[PDB]
Amino acid sequence: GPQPISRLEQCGINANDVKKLEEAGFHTVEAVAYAPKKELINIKGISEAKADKILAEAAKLVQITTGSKELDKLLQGGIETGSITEMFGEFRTGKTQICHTLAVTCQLPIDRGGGEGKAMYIDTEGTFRPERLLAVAERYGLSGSDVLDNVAYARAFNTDHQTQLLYQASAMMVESRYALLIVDSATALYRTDYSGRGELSARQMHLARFLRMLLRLADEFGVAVVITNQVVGNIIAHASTTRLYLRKGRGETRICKIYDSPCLPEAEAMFAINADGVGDAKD
DNA sequence: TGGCCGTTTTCGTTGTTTTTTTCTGTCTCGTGCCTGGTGTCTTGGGTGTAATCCCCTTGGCGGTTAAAACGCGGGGGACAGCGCGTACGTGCGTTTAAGCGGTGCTAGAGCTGTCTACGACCAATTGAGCGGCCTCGGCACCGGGATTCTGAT
Repeated sequence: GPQPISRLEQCGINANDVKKLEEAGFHTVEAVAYAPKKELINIKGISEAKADKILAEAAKLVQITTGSKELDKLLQGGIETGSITEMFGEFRTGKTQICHTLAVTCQLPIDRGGGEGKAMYIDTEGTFRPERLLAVAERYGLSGSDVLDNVAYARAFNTDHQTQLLYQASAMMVESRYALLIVDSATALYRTDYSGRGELSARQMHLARFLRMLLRLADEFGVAVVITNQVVGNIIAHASTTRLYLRKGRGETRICKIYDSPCLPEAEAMFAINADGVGDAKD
């Protein structure tokens, strides 16, 4: 399991540097331990000696239904909890709609295709609609009020705030059972904030660390990690376990394709976006 | 398809290198000679060697503290790019004097002879300078106040 980074402070790292590591997004001794010097050195106010002391002392201690049956079959029954699933597609393909649907379906009983856990929606694009969550809840006969009470929401204004919310998510996810973490327009802040060309490596490093934190949180809490990508990077490939390509069919009916999964076939399924739901295509 | 730029080549030229031919003076060999280098014998003093001593260099112990090492923020200086203008490179017509060859001449370089002033050397002398001892004041260090100076405002 995890080894929360608090224990690293008893090794004699000072607590301020541990706070800087938590701000960076390292929350376990496992997390600090299996990384090279440069990760800790790149943090502001950390020299090579402090990074070597951290690594040295760290080595001492150490299926959610989509609600579309065709899509569930495409996924062999739904998202695997504990792993990151990326859905990349054009704008208006229904990524946000799928997120809203899953934010409620996660709360469904496991026998009903849920995870019996609360949902987490981190929004960067303003598209969060509690009324859509209410619609999905009424679709499955779930209490809309309890759905909104079991979904904690916060809009990230920048990449630093986007990573900082993970610090609150890790501590908050310990007290209550969650099953779904949603990050909508996850890549948008890396394009709007970091727009220059010399700063590309900085946003790539921040994204890499963010993805590693996502995988860490997935393995730590056994929750589903959902991130949304606008396709107007090869780094996500090794990190994402299931890549879904979304494209528009005219009207409100969307085509979904699987474009990489080591376990799931590359395959396609047709679905629609209905007021209640993300739901099977009904010609 | 039109334009622009990179390139390649090609032709002109021209300055540099290479090949050939005449000469010449500069270099290689021969000769005669004489003086500087070699053999011999001599002395003596300079250098090699041996014993001794002591002083002064090396090594160690300990402390302690000033300086070295290290981290970090930042600012200012190194450096790259760009535009311009002017000073400098190139070429050409003119001229000036550098160079070469001849002729003249005389100051002074160079050699020789002579000799006298002067310096090596030596003995006796003695007083200046050196080794050693002692002391006091210029300077250095401490401390404290005054003044100056720098940078942010």
